[PDB]
Amino acid sequence: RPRILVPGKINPRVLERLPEMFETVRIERADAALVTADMRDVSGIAVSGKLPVPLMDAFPSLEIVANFGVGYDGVDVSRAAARGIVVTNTPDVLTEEVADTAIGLLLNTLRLLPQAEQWLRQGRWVREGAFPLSPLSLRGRTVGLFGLGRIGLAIARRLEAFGVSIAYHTRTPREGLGFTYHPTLVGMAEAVDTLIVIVPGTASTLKAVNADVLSALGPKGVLINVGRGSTVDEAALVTALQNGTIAGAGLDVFENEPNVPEALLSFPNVSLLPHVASASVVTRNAMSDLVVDNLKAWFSTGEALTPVAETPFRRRAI
Amino acid sequence: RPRILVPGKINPRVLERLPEMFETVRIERADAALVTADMRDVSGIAVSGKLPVPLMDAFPSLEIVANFGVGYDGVDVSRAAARGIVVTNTPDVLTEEVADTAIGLLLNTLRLLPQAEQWLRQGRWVREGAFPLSPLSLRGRTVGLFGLGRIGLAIARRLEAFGVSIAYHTRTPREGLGFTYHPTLVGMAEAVDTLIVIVPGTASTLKAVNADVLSALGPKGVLINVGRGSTVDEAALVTALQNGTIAGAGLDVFENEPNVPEALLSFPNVSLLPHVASASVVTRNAMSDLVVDNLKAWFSTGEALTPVAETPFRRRAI
Ligand SMILES: Nc1ncnc2c1ncn2[C@@H]1O[C@H](COP(=O)(O)OP(=O)(O)OC[C@H]2O[C@@H](O)[C@H](O)[C@@H]2O)[C@@H](O)[C@H]1OP(=O)(O)O
Ligand SMILES: Nc1ncnc2c1ncn2[C@@H]1O[C@H](COP(=O)(O)OP(=O)(O)OC[C@H]2O[C@@H](O)[C@H](O)[C@@H]2O)[C@@H](O)[C@H]1OP(=O)(O)O
Ligand SMILES: [Cl-]
Ligand SMILES: [Cl-]
Ligand SMILES: [Cl-]
Repeated sequence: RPRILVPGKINPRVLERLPEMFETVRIERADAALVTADMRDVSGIAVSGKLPVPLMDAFPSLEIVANFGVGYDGVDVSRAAARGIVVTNTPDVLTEEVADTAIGLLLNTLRLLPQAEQWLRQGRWVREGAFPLSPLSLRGRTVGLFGLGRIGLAIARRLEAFGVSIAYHTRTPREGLGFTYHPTLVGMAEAVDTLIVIVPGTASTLKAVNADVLSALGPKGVLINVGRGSTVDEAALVTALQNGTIAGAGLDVFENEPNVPEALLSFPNVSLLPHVASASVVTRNAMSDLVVDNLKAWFSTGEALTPVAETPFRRRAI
Repeated sequence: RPRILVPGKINPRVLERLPEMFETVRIERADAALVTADMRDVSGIAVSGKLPVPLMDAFPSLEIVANFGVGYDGVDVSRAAARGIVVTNTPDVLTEEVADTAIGLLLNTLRLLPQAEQWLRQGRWVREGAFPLSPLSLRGRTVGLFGLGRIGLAIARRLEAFGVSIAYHTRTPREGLGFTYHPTLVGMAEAVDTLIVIVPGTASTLKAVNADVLSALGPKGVLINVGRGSTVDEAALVTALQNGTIAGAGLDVFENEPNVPEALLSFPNVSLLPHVASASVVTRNAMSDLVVDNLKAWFSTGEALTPVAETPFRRRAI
């Protein structure tokens, strides 16, 4: 039985299923200092969140890192690729759930539904009367998708049924789609009033949503981020909201989670979520299964189910 | 200039636009006791909410009641029809908005987005970690629409794009629709796990969503009400939530607004909104305009724009 390390917290469903084929080794945090000599025969890792390189490099027989999540920016994939270590993620099983969350965050940002519920709950409806009318609406809006992969496309499909115009920006266009392609992010922003960020947390997208992009978005502009916090210049966003450069924002992700800058918490036109895009029991169970099934497919057939693009590897064993 | 009474609160856009053709007479509440002899020449009423019969019957020359809202259950239309008084409402201009709100409420109910935002705002994400996973999801659900007019149909169109099965219940079916028709409410409730109420507040629909309907809905059942509060047996709903007879509920409307029963406020699996379905500036402006435009069309051409089905009348100038 190959020995699989699980560092820090993970969904119990992963832990429950590992014993189908593996021996599990647990450490309470993703920290190289917790590794003992008895753990040097570890062949795989299952992890949610950050995998620091020194921890990854504590294991000479490491073959595979199974990442819990579609995003795998916590794993140093360049260093894993250099060591011949396959990295897997969890795409597809969460696509529709993340897309639903995106829509719910957008509607909450535009229509202030969470604030309206607080108004009611605080007893305000009875004595101060109706919750104020939301200055914004989805009606008449034009939505620009920054990124348009499996999730971006699922969001667009939902948006078509709400009667809004859809545009998108990607490095290279997609043939056979009726949505307006924009070759630049800034160009798309000028054209639209609602910008939904749904790209990976890469070097290429770092602070891509910046002062200029927000300024082009305009004074009715709404920013929704369900991608990675690093993609938005958090300082420029705060300034833009302060100045009324844009009208509102809804954020599921932040530069340095779980910390959210105090200035963002003060705005009445902002909706904030603690990275809940895939966070339902059913979808996290499917994600858990895919982490485990990837490990099982690797060790039993030598082919992972959902290796990442940087590591299209096949298992070599003596 | 015909004289139009506006009793109680209404959107200022109505009051701003009435002078295009009319003289406005205001009373601070919809109460017959505030009517003075100088007001007996009133020809029309523009009103939001309840029009008590004694107030309506204070005016011998009353020709038209222009209701602010698609719902006109606050107006006694039988008594208006018996007096030859035309009644108008505000359909169409709010259909998409109310449909968006319905979806947002459904997502918030299922995924607990407002609670998750509280968890963040209260500092829990930093201190305790991740918000707990939502036991429910929209994934794999089957939605039954109770009512399927302009708004019901707009909600269904959104839902198709979320990949869920759609069913409906109405008194008579609709030809040329791919959704499963159910001849009974209880029968639909058996077949589905998510029930969206979107019918008028009539005698026919009074307490239609009762103990039996909820029981058939089942232990994964979610009730969404964006119609009228009177349609749901509020006592049976409270009991059903207490017993775990159903899994959750989301409510925009209540039996006796703006009062909400304390028991509904205690449940962690319930989302509550203070009747905000149409409550954006842009949509309420369009509603305001339609109230006024109805009055203008009546007095200038003798034909209202959106008379209700019970009063297909044309003006006779006495
Ligand atoms: N520098 C960039 N500029 C513009 N678009 C970018 C850039 N880098 C990537 N994308 C797009 O992001 C999209 C990502 O789609 P998928 O790989 O299918 O992933 P999925 O939609 O499931 O998730 C995207 C992200 O959603 C987040 O939860 C997580 O961090 C994850 O990386 C593609 O359309 C991808 O399109 P393309 O490869 O650029 O044509
Ligand atoms: N007793 C009943 N049992 C079952 N369904 C009922 C019953 N009464 C009415 N409905 C349905 O409700 C729908 C109403 O459609 P609309 O008249 O076009 O109204 P809309 O969709 O704009 O608004 C419905 C209600 O949405 C509420 O916010 C507001 O109070 C308003 O009365 C139709 O499908 C109408 O269908 P039908 O006339 O019963 O075939
Ligand atoms: Cl989890
Ligand atoms: Cl994510
Ligand atoms: Cl209003």
